[PDB]
Formats: sequence, C-alpha cells, structure tokens
Amino acid sequence: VIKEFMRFKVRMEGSVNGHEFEIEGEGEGRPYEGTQTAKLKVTKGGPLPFAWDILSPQFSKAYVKHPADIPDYLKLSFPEGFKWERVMNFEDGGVVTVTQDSSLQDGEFIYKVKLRGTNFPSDGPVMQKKTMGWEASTERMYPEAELKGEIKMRLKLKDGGHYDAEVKTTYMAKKPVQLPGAYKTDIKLDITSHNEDYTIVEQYERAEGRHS
Repeated sequence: VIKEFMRFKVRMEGSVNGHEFEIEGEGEGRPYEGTQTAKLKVTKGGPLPFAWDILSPQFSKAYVKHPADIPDYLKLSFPEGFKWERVMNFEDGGVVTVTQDSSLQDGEFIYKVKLRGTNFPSDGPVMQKKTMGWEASTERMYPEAELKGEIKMRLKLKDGGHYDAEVKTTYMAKKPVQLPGAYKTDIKLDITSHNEDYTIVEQYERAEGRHS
C-alpha cells in the first residue's frame, strides 16, 4: 500500500488572530527515504497577514525514514491512517493548535488540516512577517495508547536572533498498531520557492528516525 514513491493532497482550514483562510496543495515524496515536497496554494483569505512559517510544519509524518528495529507506527497504520493533534506555544504567548486526519485513498495520502492560531502580538514577528524559516529540529518521540512527541523549534528572525516554540504533538492510529520505544526524529523543513506575497509556496522536508 505505501509504495516507495507516494503522492498526497492536503487541505487546511485555518484562522490566525481572527483572520480566516483556506489552503490546498499537493505533495510527493519517498516515504522510506524521508524526503518530500509539497506545493501549497492559498485559495481563500489570501494574502495572509502573518508569517508563512507558522503554517509550514502542519503540511506528513508517514515520510520519516525509520531504521528497522524502530516500529514505523504511522506507516503501519495505513490504509486506514491516523490523526495527530498538536499545540505550539511560542515564546511571546502565540498559540497554534492543529488537528489532522491523514488517510490513504486511490493510491495517495489525503490530508485534512484544521488550524487555530491566537494571541500573537500584532507587532511581534509572526504578525509582522519578520521570520525567515525554521531551524533544524529534533522531535523526541515516546509512547488509549498512542505516540507522543515534544519539540523545541527555533524560528529565524529577519533582523537577527531567534523566536522559540514549544511543540507537543499526539499521533493516534485509527487501528491498533505496535508502538515504538522512545526515539528521536531529526527534521529540517525548507521553503524551496515562493511567489511574492506567499500565496504559492513550495516546501521540502527530510526526516529520519534514530535512537537517542
């Protein structure tokens, strides 16, 4: 079912600081090499009055290269797939919460995202579009029963310095699946291209599982 080259479609319904939008894109990748690329399009609410970076990590954990003695719980969940829920807490009191339902149909993954960012100061970096990209992350993974994961993510600032987020994600597979032990996943997401006002965006993520 999960071939060595997979595609996916993704939809997000969002609103940040009260401003509602809708995003739709298509991605592709090799789920066993850890590489993927999406192309997101802003179909409603464009252009956005906030930084694209707070959205890019919500657009695909089935594409994480796992070694062989670490159960690939998210891959193994398919064809039924899984849901994740996440809560980012930024250092200036911004709060993104996401919920996602991944699933396989017709040979490609189908992503439905719902996002709600609030409390971002109107003159901080997210609302002022003063960020330019995420640093490399490392998500600590650990195990009803479900897979959980904590990250500390830095976000580069345009003028200098960083801006941090405390992320806590929770993945549940839609069917019983063997959970792994505690391990770590190394992540680096990249905006590879974008048009002027960030209404057409392309992303690249590589993720790899390893023991601590």
